[PDB]
This record gives sequence, structure tokens and C-alpha cells, in this order.
Amino acid sequence: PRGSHMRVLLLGPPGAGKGTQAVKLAEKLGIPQISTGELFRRNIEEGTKLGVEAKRYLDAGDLVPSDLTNELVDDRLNNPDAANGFILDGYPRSVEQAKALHEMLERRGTDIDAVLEFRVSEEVLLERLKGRGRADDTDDVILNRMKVYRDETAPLLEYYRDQLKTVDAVGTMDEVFARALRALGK
Ligand SMILES: Nc1ncnc2c1ncn2[C@@H]1O[C@H](COP(=O)(O)OP(=O)(O)O)[C@@H](O)[C@H]1O
Ligand SMILES: Nc1ncnc2c1ncn2[C@@H]1O[C@H](COP(=O)(O)OP(=O)(O)O)[C@@H](O)[C@H]1O
Ligand SMILES: [Mg+2]
Repeated sequence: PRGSHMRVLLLGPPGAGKGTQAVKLAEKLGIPQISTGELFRRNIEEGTKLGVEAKRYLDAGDLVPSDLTNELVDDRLNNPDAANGFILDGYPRSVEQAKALHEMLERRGTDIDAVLEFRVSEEVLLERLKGRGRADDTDDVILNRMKVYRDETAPLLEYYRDQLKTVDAVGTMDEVFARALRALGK
């Protein structure tokens, strides 16, 4: 047994349960969870200049351009709360963001420890998103987000192939939590 100070990526399509498990893992491991969707939504609700520009992209299910997202994650990781590890939820979502992340962490003398892919069939995703009812959880937006995932984000499974663990993310919250912990060796 080696300690809990880890840097974990959760990768997976919209609805895979990433936000859900990131909160549970953050509590268990004693490290913050960081959601790029959450940070954009806060910017939007405080009406920042970033919020104003990001909203067109969030509303449509598109990714916010990478220059804005990379800068935002770089800034968040400057918080001393993230100094002994973190769980990232929804970033990186493209190979460009993965290379940008590598640079950010290298500057700070560290790197990613583990990468968990939340594997969930599309039928399950749809039922979950329809039950969630967030603003972007509509049929046309969900379709776009799925294409976004396939086109931009799914290539990360190959990029992180050496660190990747796939989790059967269909089951109870407790079931999936235990599976994610086994994947982390915890
Ligand atoms: N194991 C699970 N079983 C059933 N529903 C779940 C499970 N995990 C999460 N959910 C629910 O499904 C929806 C999507 O979960 P969420 O964690 O927001 O996914 P993501 O962050 O991957 O888009 C939420 O309404 C959430 O409460
Ligand atoms: N890494 C990212 N790069 C670009 N845009 C992002 C990123 N993360 C989140 N966003 C924007 O925020 C939206 C909501 O993200 P998220 O909360 O992660 O959705 P979900 O919880 O369903 O996985 C995304 O559809 C996108 O418009
Ligand atoms: Mg989420």
C-alpha cells in the first residue's frame, strides 16, 4: 500500500457517472475534484467575460475552444488545494488538451497517475441524461455531445493506453465506486 496522493483522470461519454464518482473518490482519497463543466457554469452564472464566450459552446454541446479551456485549468491547478493530487472530471477531452495538461503538470514537477474510462452503453447514457434534466440534456444537444465525444475525446483512450483502466460503469453508484477503487488499486 502506497498512499492516496494521486492524480486521476476520469474519461467517458456524457452521462457515464464521472461527476458522481469524482465526488465520491475525492472524499475517499482526500483530494479535490475539478470539473471543467462546473467551472464554466460558475463563470456563466457570475457573468464573467469567459462565461459570456463559453456559453454559446456549452448550450450547443460543443467543446469550448482549447485556448480558453487550457488557461482555465492551468489557473485552477494553481490553487494550493490541488498540490497533493486531484481528480479531473471532463478535462482533457481532446489530444491537444492532454498535451497541454502534460505541460502544465511537468512545470509543477508532477504528472497523471491513473486514467479511468467509464464504459457505459448508449441506451443507459440516454436514460441517465433524460433523468438528469440539466439544460444541455435535450435530444439534439445530447446527439452533438455524443459526436463530440466520439470525434475528440475517444482518441484519448489510445493516447493514455499505458495508464488506462476501463471500469464497467453500469451498476449501482456503490458498485461503480468499488470498481473504480479496484482499478486504482484501492
Ligand atoms: N451508477 C449509477 N446508476 C444510476 N444513475 C447514475 C449512476 N451514476 C450517476 N448516475 C446519474 O446519472 C446522471 C449522470 O451522472 P453524472 O455523474 O452527472 O455523469 P457525467 O458527469 O459522466 O456526465 C446523474 O443524474 C446521476 O445522478
Ligand atoms: N475539457 C473541456 N473542453 C471544452 N469544453 C468543455 C470541457 N469540459 C466541459 N466543457 C464544456 O462544458 C460542457 C459541460 O461539461 P460536463 O459538465 O463535463 O458535462 P457532463 O457532466 O454531462 O459530462 C461541455 O459540453 C462543454 O461544452
Ligand atoms: Mg458531470
